[PDB]
Amino acid sequence: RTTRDDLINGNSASCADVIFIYARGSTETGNLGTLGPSIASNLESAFGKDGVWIQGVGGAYRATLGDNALPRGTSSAAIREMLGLFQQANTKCPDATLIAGGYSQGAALAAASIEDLDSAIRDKIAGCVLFGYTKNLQNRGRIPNYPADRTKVFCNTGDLVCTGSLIVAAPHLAYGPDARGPAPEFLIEKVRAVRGS
Repeated sequence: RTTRDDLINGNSASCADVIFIYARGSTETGNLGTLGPSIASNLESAFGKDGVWIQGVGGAYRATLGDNALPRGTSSAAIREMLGLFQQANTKCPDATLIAGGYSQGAALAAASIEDLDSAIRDKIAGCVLFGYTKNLQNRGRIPNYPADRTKVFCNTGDLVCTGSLIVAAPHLAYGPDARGPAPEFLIEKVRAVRGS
């Protein structure tokens, strides 16, 4: 449901082919929040339950609303937590293809983490989806040090956080349809582009 720790719980001897790491929005529950479960169900349909590990960013990432105002759009502790998960994935399953995503503060977190990541691990992330990307204007719709072709940003018209503000308006809470269709579609396509099928 809203909590998935497939990577942490998973057996190193039976690694999934695809590992998805996702960061939730502010004040959201579990480690997947409102959008993560919809993406997860679709990835499982495409790769099979044993074919993909779903891992939310929990631990030190508290998804505190106030942290949106910090320099990177999230806390240093949260960035350290997500970096640790990518590092755990790389060590536990070196042959797995990675994919990632985040919503709101989680999108800023995914961007900051990917920016700081060792290039060798970052290069294994086949695609990343960002919803209501809080640093969209500041970063010009990109994740620093990560290719544009592997990035997909979902920013609704009227969602003030995509336009340099930190005000939460109704469009910021309307990413449900994207999480159910285009977001997983993009992730599946990017994984197949490199793994084949």
